[PDB]
Amino acid sequence: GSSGSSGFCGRARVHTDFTPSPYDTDSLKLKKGDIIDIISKPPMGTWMGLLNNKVGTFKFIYVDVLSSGPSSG
Repeated sequence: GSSGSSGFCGRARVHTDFTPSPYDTDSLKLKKGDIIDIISKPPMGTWMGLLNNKVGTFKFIYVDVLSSGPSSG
């Protein structure tokens, strides 16, 4: 179970379904409608997120960064 506090940069949804090779374990399995908890995000390069007890590398073009925004109702 979750301890209580969440430690993740942000959250991104998968809009595209991608499947890595049967030899590449680094690449995560992206499926339409899957949340990925981002751990770290460098200034230039790929991002790192955890999915199904597995953290790898994924592109942003495959996901859609969800930014709540400054103002809200």
